[PDB]
Parts: sequence; structure tokens; C-alpha cells
Amino acid sequence: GSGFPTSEDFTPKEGSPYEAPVYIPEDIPIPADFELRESSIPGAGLGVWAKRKMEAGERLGPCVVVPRAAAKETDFGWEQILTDVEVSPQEGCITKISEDLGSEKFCVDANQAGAGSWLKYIRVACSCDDQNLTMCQISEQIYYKVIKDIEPGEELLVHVKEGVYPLGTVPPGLDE
Repeated sequence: GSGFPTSEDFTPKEGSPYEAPVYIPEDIPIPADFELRESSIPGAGLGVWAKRKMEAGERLGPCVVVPRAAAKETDFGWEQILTDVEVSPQEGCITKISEDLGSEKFCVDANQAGAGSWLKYIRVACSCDDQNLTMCQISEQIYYKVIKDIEPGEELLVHVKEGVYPLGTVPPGLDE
């Protein structure tokens, strides 16, 4: 039986009988400014707690760096952001290199660690007095934009939704 050391007869433990404990072997890379942990807070659920503070104008990332023609499902809070031919002229927008935030002149902890799935954990604020959550959609990629300063110990960042995605914060009749 998978999940427990059975030790009954000469039954080969085939097929990789593995089960995920409290600490998952995935271990998704996250920015050091935020901690990912299972902590069910009544009214929200699980989220990534900022162990550090932020001041108004901050944005959580990276989530996804997926361009226009990167095969989007259908809608994530608009209708279809792939409404522009991504020709991408090779006379300007190329970026074959990547600026690394290392020990040169980069006292910024960004574009280093962060698969992106870490940002889908943050949910709607437990209380309407704690509303400080807004979704940002730029360059056809997803970011969580914070409203005002964050104090270490509260994660309120979500795409406001009252159905699935669209009518939550965007007009369901965009561009008429």
C-alpha cells in the first residue's frame, strides 16, 4: 500500500509509490521578500507572506513573462489580450541577453528567483477593511500590483473576481 511501509510478502514497490508530505519536493523558487507556506487563514486561505515591507507603488513578480502569442487559454481578466499581431521587429525589440541582478550594480532582488506559480496563491482579503489587492496586466504578462505599503505579516494580492475573471474588475463589454 502506497503511503505507508507495508512490508507484507514479496510485493515489489513498483510505479514509484510516493506521497507528498507537508514539505513538498517541488520547492518552487520564490523572491526572498516573500515566504510561501501552507497557512490556512480563515477568510482567505493560503498566501505568500511578505517577510519584508513594501511602500506604495510596489509590484509582485515575476509571475509570467509570457508574450502575446504565447498561447493563452481564453480569458484571465479581459477577453483576449492577443489582439495584436506579435511581429516583433528585429530592429529594436530583440533582447537576446538578460540583465542579471548580481553583484555588479544591482541592489535589487528581482528577475532572480521566482517560477511564477507562487503568485497564484494570494487570494481575496478576509476583510473588506483590508482591501489592498489589485491585478496588473502589462505587456500581456501577469503581475500583482499593490495599492499601498505592505507590512510584514499580511498578504493581500488578488485578481478581483465575482464570477471567473472578467466582470470582477474589467468591463465584460470591453471595446464595445
